[PDB]
Amino acid sequence: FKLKNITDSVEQALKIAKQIKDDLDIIEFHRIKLSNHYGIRAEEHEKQTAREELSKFSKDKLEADLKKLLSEIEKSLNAATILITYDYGGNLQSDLSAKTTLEALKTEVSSLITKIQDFNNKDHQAYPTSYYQTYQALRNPYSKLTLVKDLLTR
Repeated sequence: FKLKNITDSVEQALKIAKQIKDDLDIIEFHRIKLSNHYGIRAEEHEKQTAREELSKFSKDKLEADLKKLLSEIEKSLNAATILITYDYGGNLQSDLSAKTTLEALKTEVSSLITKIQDFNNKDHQAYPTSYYQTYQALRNPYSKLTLVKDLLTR
């Protein structure tokens, strides 16, 4: 029950984090077709497809996504404390590290929200691409939650 509580929330966090990461993939893919000077020549129709896809993404979508991710991380923390207090001669260090990584994620995701809200582009250009630090910061949560999941799966 308590284990399901923690692991269900982590799974919900993982899902949004994976989304963010996939969203970066989509934007990069189509942006490179639209780029006047970078990447491989695309046909006019790929370029038109790119404009329409890129219009599905905005600064607000990204902020909303991060706020949702942060909420699931904070429910993950809470569930982690319950599981932690519920000691049998000593806490598993797997449990401790999970909580530790989660605490790290929370500040890192909060920081990224504060960072992104002051971007000036409202369109897809609020999303950084790798062609840079922020690009990496945005997809780090998936890795760390992938470790949180791994640690609680015994």
